Amino acid sequence: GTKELKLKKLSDNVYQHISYKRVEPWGLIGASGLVVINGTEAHMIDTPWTTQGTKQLIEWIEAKGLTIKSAVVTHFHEDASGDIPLLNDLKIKTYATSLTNKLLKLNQKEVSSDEISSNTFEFIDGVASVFYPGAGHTEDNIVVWLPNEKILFGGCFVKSLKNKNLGYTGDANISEWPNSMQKVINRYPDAKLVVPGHGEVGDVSLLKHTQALALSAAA
Ligand SMILES: C[C@@H]1[C@H]([C@H](C(=O)O)[C@@H](C)O)N=C(C(=O)O)[C@H]1S[C@@H]1CN[C@H](C(=O)N(C)C)C1
Ligand SMILES: [Zn+2]
Ligand SMILES: [Zn+2]
Repeated sequence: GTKELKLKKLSDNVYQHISYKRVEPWGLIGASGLVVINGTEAHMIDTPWTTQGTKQLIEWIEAKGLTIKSAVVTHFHEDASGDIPLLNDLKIKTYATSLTNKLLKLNQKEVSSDEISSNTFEFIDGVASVFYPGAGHTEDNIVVWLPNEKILFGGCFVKSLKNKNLGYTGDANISEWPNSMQKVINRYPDAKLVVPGHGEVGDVSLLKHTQALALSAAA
């Protein structure tokens, strides 16, 4: 791929989009979202981190002859909801919870076109399920479950195994994060792949590892 956007196949219908941003002192580092393909229809889980990443993603999807039906953003930060304004211009439906829209509005950013007003939401009929586990990385963070592939998109609610801390905690509830994670652990014992917002894909250990990081940071 390019220095802005890499795509990695996770299964027949599911791609991981990895978008890059310069964050000193690490150089270029990736944010992960998904593309889910349902027949002639494509769906974005999180927007890429840069507007350029997003335009390259739209081109790569539309170059397969797929219509981008919808996008769901997993929290109010730029590495998940950064290109809500572009998608809304292109008349691609954006989905965000009422909590995500509250925090976008509070930070003077455009809200989603469509509001999720439930703790569980069927983002793509029989293909993608949204769950709100409670506060963790942010008040508003959600996870996305792909029942056909047994893929859980954790976003920034979930840390990579290698990560030894929680990253940016300025909007975090470190006290609730372990109880929130226990809900996700209890809901998805069948998860084969967990996608963190940053770093390597893994198994359920990533859930238990994030819970442990959070339990220790309270000390
Ligand atoms: C500041 C970041 C980024 C921010 C965030 O989502 O809080 C984003 C808004 O810039 N996501 C974050 C997080 O805490 O999850 C942080 S860490 C970032 C992603 N992985 C890299 C990392 O921590 N490495 C060890 C390479 C840098
Ligand atoms: Zn974040
Ligand atoms: Zn992040």
